[PDB]
Amino acid sequence: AGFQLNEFSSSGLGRAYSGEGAIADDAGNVSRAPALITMFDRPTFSAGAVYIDPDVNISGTSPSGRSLKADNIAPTAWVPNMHFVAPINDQFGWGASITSNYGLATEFNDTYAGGSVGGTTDLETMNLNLSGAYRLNNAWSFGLGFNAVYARAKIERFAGDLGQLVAGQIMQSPAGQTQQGQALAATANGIDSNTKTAHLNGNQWGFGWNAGILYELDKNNRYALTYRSEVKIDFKGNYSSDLNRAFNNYGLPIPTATGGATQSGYLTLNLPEMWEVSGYNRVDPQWAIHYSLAYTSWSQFQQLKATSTSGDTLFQKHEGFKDAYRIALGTTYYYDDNWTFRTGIAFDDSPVPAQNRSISIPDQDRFWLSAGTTYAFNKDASVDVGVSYMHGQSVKINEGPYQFESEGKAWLFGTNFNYAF
Ligand SMILES: CCCCCCCCCCCC[N+](C)(C)[O-]
Repeated sequence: AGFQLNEFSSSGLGRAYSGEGAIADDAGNVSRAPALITMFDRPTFSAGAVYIDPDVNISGTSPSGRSLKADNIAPTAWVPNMHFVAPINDQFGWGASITSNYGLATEFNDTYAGGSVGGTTDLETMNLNLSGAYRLNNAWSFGLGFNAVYARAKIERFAGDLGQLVAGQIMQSPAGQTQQGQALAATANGIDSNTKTAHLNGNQWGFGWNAGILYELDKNNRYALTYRSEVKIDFKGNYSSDLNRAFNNYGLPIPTATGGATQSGYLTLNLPEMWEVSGYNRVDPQWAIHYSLAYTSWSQFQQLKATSTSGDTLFQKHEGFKDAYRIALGTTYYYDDNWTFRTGIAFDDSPVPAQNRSISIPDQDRFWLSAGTTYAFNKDASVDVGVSYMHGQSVKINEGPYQFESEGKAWLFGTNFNYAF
């Protein structure tokens, strides 16, 4: 799922996020579907956090006989969540919440070899939704939400061995047979591994809305169709490139050189839209079943091109992602007043068209398996605890002169606190 994450609740995690938009057993879900609010008698609160601990790795060798082995580049994270749904009147009621739909954090060492294309890339995301719902007849329920999306990103690449490859390349030719090519090559074979090759950094707020639909057969069965729009973040950050201002103009496909001087960069982060369709079926007094099919247009994520005050290009990477689907199915078992339990499986096809593959966004079809429990205290309180094992598919990624190979697994763990009036 590119750099998109759906950890909005701990009860959600427990069921590998299925039926979401059709399950309102906690305020956690109104975030997915605005229409879910029309399902709450009383004011409900809930806030928790998801503990993400990935295990991605890179392996490989550089033409410079160097090691491209990038061990565990994915850092543990904490994605917390806060929700609040509350009735206004029998046909109307609003809600609010703080969630994070997107995120990314891959980091190698400044002395990595494939460091040209792998060094440090982070993305902090925080969606603030304020949705309102309107019931209609005994089955339909429309919902709408507004979103302010704060982001903090900081890209940073360094020169790995390219200077050495760059050098050899020159000398390996006629150029090398000249005090200049010999000089032009000496300059190149000098570049230490940790020479900041590019630094983009800036934070901004983005805006988007999201509508919802709810149609039910009765208090036990329903289906949903939701829509979360695209979000075009226009940053205004800082650009720094320690490469002398001489490497400039030869058109070497190298990120503009400032000379270590911080210039004023511009970037546009495109957060893909999401459509989703899920259903919920309680077939017994204890059993229930939910499933969903999501489609995210990663088509909208084409590149990341930086640009100066006067409009000239500094940094630029082609993503050319494409759309993709997520699929999920799970069950909820209502034991007694107290105990509740969940399980689930899911599968999402990566949007990265194998070829545009990149070691900074080591993505690979992911597989979810989750289990969780809930324990209500008295019809007004209840704590959530969820866990999920995620695994991917080893891919081959040819970038720059280099060729890598990344495999990755991740284990999840959330716990939310519920309260009502
Ligand atoms: C001046 C803005 C500087 C921030 C640059 C934006 C970085 C967004 C990171 C998310 C995309 C991840 N990727 C493809 C670059 O690895």
